Amino acid sequence: KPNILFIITDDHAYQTLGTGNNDSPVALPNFNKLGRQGMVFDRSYCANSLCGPSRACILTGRHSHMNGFVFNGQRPLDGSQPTYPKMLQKAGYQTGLFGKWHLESDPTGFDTWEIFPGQGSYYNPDFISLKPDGKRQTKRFPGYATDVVTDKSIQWLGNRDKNKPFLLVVGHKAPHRAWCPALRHLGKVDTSSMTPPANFHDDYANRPEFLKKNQQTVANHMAIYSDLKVLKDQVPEEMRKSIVSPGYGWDLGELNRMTPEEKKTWTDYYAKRTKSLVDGMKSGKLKDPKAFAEWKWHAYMEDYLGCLLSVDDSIGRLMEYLDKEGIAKDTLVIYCGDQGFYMGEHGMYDKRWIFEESLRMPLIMRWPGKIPAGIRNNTMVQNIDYAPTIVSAAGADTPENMNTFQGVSLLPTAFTGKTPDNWRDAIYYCFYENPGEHNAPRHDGIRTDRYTLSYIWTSDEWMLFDMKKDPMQMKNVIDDPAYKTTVEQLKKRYHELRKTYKVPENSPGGKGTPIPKFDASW
Ligand SMILES: CC(=O)N[C@@H]1[C@@H](O)[C@H](O)[C@@H](CO)O[C@H]1O
Ligand SMILES: [Ca+2]
Repeated sequence: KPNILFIITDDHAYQTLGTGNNDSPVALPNFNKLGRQGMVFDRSYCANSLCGPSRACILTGRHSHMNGFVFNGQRPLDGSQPTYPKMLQKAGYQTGLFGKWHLESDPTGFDTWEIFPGQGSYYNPDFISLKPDGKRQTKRFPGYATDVVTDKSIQWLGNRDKNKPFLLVVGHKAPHRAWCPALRHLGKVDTSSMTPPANFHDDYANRPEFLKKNQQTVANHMAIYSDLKVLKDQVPEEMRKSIVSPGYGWDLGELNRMTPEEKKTWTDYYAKRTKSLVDGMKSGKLKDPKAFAEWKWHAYMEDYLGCLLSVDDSIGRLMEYLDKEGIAKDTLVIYCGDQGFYMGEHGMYDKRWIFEESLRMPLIMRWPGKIPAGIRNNTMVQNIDYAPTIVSAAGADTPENMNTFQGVSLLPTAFTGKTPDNWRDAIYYCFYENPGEHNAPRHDGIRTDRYTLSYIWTSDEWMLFDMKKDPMQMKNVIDDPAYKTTVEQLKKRYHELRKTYKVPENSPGGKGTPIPKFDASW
């Protein structure tokens, strides 16, 4: 019975996973090692690109409509339903959880837990925990969230009953907005040699009309002072009106959480960027909106990647303990980001879309002896598969537990690095957060090996992208006659998957419908 160390970041883009020569914009040595000692799944996707929905999928091995948590709303997750933590706890595991939970309800199946209230805070984080009395308390811990989460995790591991296999879930806030790096990492990231993606200035042509209404563009939807860290006090009052997108001028909340010592180190560094902005404005260069948008991009890249430096550190402190305790051969290590992120592709940030960047989520596994070390796996895997995989690896895959899952165990492919003969030809995706922050439409679809077919419910628009001929998904080929029969093929496959996954009709629902509520079912 192996231990299970499960590390889950918030908004980690696979473009920056750090496993190889093509996903390392910043060098992440410990990310690369875990790659070298294990398996990366380059074809790893989620079922709903949002933090709360994806966490519920991982937990239940079931799609959003089946597990009930379909968006980041104030409706708590049904913690009474079957979850792999509770399954493992029933198979003798000791269970622990530290950091981002974000499912509202008290975590079930976990002997220990201390989670952030909501998104959490990078600097001087608050934690919530039941007392031995079991009444929720809230305590603040000094330090940087990525460090403190690792601190608590490792401590919990050494205080563990070493005769029971453990489940430890390590949920980081990084790399999540507003992308505040640790003080020791300020300046360590140099983007001035980086070039925005080919479609940074995307005009949205040959894509559904609704995409022009998205509010997750680097150029028009970033808080200049909060996201991009600019200092208002050092910007001429005359200039503030020309640097702030309308409604996007709010302050950086983390500053209120820093101590004076901390607060100064931060402003001391970020006066450079603030000056760099003022220089590009008075010189006129930053007044061309396309230039301003690229400048925005570079700051965004600096701070996002900067955050990954302490994640990388976290990965190192956790992997070191495993080795010094001599249990790496008896520990399944799963790393993932709850879903992916736009690193400027289509001039966008965040997730929520069926487009490849946010439909993917980075997946890495290390099980020495069991999982071929150094393999990149191209099998199509989804976040609804994790729970059946954790349970199998735990010998708790009774027919009872396994039946509650819609995902497929990944051990066969994890053990060989290749696609088994009978593998799914397509996954199903569905996003429900409209109306919602960032104005993503309610939409769903399937992802096949070659294609992406999505129906946008909010705007009543279909879209097909041919990945073999268009991996940047810039030309909607639905309504191209060459793909006529393909659309027919796919549309049937689409409706078949909806029927197999027991998707309700009129879900996720178009503009005339409320965001659906579901009771958990299995
Ligand atoms: C201002 C801000 O932080 N906005 C973020 C948003 O971008 C993100 O999508 C959401 C949860 O993912 O949390 C919001 O708070
Ligand atoms: Ca997330």
